[PDB]
Amino acid sequence: SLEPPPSTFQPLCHPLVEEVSKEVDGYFLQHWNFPNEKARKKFVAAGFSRVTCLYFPKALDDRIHFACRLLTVLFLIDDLLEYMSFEEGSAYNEKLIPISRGDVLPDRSIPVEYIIYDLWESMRAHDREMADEILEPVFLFMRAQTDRTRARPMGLGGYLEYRERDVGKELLAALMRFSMGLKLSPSELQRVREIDANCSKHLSVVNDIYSYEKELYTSKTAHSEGGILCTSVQILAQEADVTAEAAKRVLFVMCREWELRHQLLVARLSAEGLETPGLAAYVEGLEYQMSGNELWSQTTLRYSVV
Amino acid sequence: SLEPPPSTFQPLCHPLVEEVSKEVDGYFLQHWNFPNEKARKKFVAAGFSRVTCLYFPKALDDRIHFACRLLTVLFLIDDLLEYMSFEEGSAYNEKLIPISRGDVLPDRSIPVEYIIYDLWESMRAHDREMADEILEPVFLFMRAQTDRTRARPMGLGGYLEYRERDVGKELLAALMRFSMGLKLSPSELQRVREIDANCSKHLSVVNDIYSYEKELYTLCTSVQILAQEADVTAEAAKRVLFVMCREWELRHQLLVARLSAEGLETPGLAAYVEGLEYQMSGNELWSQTTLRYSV
Amino acid sequence: SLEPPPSTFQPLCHPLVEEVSKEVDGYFLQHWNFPRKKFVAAGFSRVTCLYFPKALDDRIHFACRLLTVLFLIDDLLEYMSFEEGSAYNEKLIPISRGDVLPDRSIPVEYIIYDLWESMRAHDREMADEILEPVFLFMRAQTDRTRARPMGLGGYLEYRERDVGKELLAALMRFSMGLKLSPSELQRVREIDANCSKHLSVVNDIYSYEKELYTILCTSVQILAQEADVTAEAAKRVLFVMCREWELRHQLLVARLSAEGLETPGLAAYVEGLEYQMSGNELWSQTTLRYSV
Amino acid sequence: SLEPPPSTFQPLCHPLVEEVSKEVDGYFLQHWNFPNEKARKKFVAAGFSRVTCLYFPKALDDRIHFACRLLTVLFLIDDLLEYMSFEEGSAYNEKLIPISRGDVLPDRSIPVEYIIYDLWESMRAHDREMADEILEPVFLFMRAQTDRTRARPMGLGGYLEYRERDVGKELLAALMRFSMGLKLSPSELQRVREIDANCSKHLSVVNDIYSYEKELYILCTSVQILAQEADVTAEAAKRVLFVMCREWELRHQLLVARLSAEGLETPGLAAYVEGLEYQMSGNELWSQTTLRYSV
Ligand SMILES: [Mg+2]
Ligand SMILES: [Mg+2]
Ligand SMILES: [Mg+2]
Repeated sequence: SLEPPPSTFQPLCHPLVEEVSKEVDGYFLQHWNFPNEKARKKFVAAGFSRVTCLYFPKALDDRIHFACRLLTVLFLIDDLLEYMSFEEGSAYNEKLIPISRGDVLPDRSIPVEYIIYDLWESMRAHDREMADEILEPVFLFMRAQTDRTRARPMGLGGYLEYRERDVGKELLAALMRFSMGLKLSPSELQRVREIDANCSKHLSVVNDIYSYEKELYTSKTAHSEGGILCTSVQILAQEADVTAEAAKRVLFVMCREWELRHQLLVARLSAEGLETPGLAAYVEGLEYQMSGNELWSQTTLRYSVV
Repeated sequence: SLEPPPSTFQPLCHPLVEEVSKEVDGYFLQHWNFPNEKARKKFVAAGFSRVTCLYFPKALDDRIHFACRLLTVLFLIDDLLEYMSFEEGSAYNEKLIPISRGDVLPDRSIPVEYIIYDLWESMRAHDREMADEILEPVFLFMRAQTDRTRARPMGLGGYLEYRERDVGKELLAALMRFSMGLKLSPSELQRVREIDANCSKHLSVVNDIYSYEKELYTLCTSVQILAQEADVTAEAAKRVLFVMCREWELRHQLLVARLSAEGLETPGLAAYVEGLEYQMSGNELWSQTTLRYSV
Repeated sequence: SLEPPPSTFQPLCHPLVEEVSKEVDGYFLQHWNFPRKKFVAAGFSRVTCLYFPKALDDRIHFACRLLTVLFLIDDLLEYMSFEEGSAYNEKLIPISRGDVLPDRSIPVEYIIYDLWESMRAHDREMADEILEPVFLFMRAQTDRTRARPMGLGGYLEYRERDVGKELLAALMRFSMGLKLSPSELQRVREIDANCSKHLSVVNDIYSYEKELYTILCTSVQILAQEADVTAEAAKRVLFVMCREWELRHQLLVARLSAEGLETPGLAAYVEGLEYQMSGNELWSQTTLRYSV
Repeated sequence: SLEPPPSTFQPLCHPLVEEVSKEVDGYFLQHWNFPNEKARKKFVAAGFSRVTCLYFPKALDDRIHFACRLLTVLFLIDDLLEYMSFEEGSAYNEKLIPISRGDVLPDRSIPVEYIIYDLWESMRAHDREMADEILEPVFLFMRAQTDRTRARPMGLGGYLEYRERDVGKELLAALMRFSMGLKLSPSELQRVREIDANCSKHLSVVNDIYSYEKELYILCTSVQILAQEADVTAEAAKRVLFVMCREWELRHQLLVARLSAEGLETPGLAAYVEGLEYQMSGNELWSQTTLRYSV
């Protein structure tokens, strides 16, 4: 009942996905405290490093693991917060922020704390400038996750606006630039803000589409606010008074419109003499994120489960 | 350039459309007060009766003409109120209500008055109970033809909820019941509320999609609202809304099936909901081909 | 504790409240099925008198009766499916119209029947004018509303069309024998929406605490989240907003007169809505109906 | 007259306002290329250093002048960016960024460049770590100065949430911190995020209240939004919004007491939060007296 409408975007996968997914995953299964075997198995099932390689297929060969580690740990935390109140979730996230900047050593007895620490240390050690560029976008993401807006009345327009942060658009962009060693100037970024905003809705909604059942479930099982159902699928379903599945099919078509928009905005940037080689590398990178994201969402067992 | 997405519905026109169209067009040409032979021609090509037959293809052969005459005069009046101030238009349609009720005689020298009077008298003579039943729906609409809107911040959900209560669609719905001789019980009409709301939105959004081009010139339409909430062109919005409409057609069938899967469907209801199906496909063909949205 | 801001509206109470209250409350106690029950402690007849201080002396009992049964029926409904109740009320409508006879062994039925027969026997034409308003309300008390993202503007627009408030409006016209022409009943659309909104928000302000015993959908919660202030702070701001609607009421009135003349009826009606707003406020502040 | 509701807050002006205003105004009168005598009288009568001392009455005595200079050049530039295109404007501010950084040398023949350059060099000389601390907030403000406003459906909650994140207000908070010598850690800052959000909103709405008539000659303001949402006049809306501002004032006091009650109120934060309180009362006095809102 969810045949993806046609797209001109073809995703790519990083050639070293096999290797990277091996180390990363082993690492977490080794240091991350698992509730039980049933959890560590589902962990391996989600395929977090394959998402990373799907998202950043053109990443440099020695930087793709950094990306798989950060997204993995963020996913792991992402779920943890669902059983917490906005207040608890916020405190959990806030203690990790100083640790991410490396201003507070981690309680080595708490995996989430030293994992976060080592990871960011590893990245700064590899490339400080770019590493540091990911810090505030990650912090932006983290604070959106438990933001009070999560409960206030919100239509499609306002939701897409809040989702940009909660989906971590900026974090992914900076992660992509870091991983590809793609440096852009403070004026090259400004030139692509419409492109980034457009891409953020696409990532967000495609994810909302496939993660709806999972969220509907934790909605009825997790914490009252932590697992609050906040998604475009529910919003559009209610606004149009159709089923969630109908909403998915309409939202999917809308995503294609954002894809067209992406192509149009890029041609625009290219039309006016503004498309620099770095930007070309970037905008094409965003496309990979949108297609990679969709492909993973269509397959991962993280979205096909109880 | 706007290509409609696939649909299980298809437009249908009343069998006697040719016959009735001549009958009703003639009558108004004979009685309506067109300012010139130009407007007359324009009127003939507008074919208000052909549109009516497109919307009520299932109307009874001897009732369909009442429907074309009613919409024809309402439409002529609609177009007429355009060139009238709001205070003027209101008193204009307001004088026609007692006349429509038959409580007040018409000045046989003012055509709108005697045409309205005679039309309603003829409707009651055919089916008093059913004619009386569409009095208020017509009046609610006539009074709406002249009131304002008063702008306010409004999103997709708000706009759609507002169109679900569109009195114009309620009129079309009531007039169709009269045309088909469908005497629905309050109990029957209550169980058909979701379907009616669903249908009303589809007719309204399809209008929006095709009227956008026209309306845009110098405000409240699903096309502009969706484009700004999703930050896409109006044209992209039209394509998404079109798919949404196909979703409402699917909801329509699901709802009809659920009503039937229960001991709720009724002979009248079965005919009623199918009638709505044709109003939706009918309205889409009209929106796609009417001059009302041209240029 | 929550000081309502200054108001130029003074509520009044119907002269016969005491006489009407005994009769109607008595009549219901001597006929209604709700077994223990704080009925005579429940305004109902006294609340109706706060809303229609100027109802005709021989029609006030009709209003108290209509609202008492509607509110008791509304109280019942909470014990039945949205369809057991839907059918429940859907049965009463033909009885209400006089078409169907009442099962004389069923309280709600003969009371419904007797009541409407009385109203028609007193003022047939006007009694019929409110048949629909009541039907809208009854049908409206069992239906379900589909959840939707609702901001303050959406919520307020919704309350502008509150069927309960439209019922109070029509019933007031009936109770005061005010016969408005569709022309006049078109000249006050704004005054009515503004009044309905005022009645609704005042109820919201006072019912918030009890209601929180829970989803909600109240201006209090909606404004607190949009402005990110406590519910108590939202009540104050909403209360001022209410004083602004009171002010707008006086403006829409002064305007109407200055316009194509008020009318003796409209002058009466409009003063009536004012009593509903002020009356509704005093009632909201004192009813146990909002007690925790 | 509006008649502002009671407030436990009051406006205060920096003790050295006369001195600093004369000093700063003088500097710009000598260096800034004013088109004509009328532009010079307008500049002195607008008193930007005076406004600045009203916002940061608690600034350290030897730092208030930097704030006056920074806000003065920023607003002179602001008024200028309106007479040039988004591209001319963006290129204009983008050229000043590396210069404000001290990375590009100014062309001494162009006032705005050496004025900007010398200004940031002096700030760094006085407190380089703190001066470096306000670079981004200023650049974020500068870039926002030429940004294109997205017109979309927006209710009260949406508009306020949007104002909670105003870059101009973050600039004010950042500049105040520099002016008060308040070196607050990221952790201390995070503790007052609800206070900053609350404050930013108060500032924006009070501006909204007083700038409305001028805005009324894509109007995005709380006055129009609340007026349409509650269906009242703009004047009534201003009135309700003002009360809402006093509620945000009480909220500010409650958040400050919590901060202390949880043992999280350091000396700097106590100084900071009181600073914000004067930004609210100061902005209010300014909004009621500035010619920028005349007509
Ligand atoms: Mg999640
Ligand atoms: Mg999440
Ligand atoms: Mg999701």
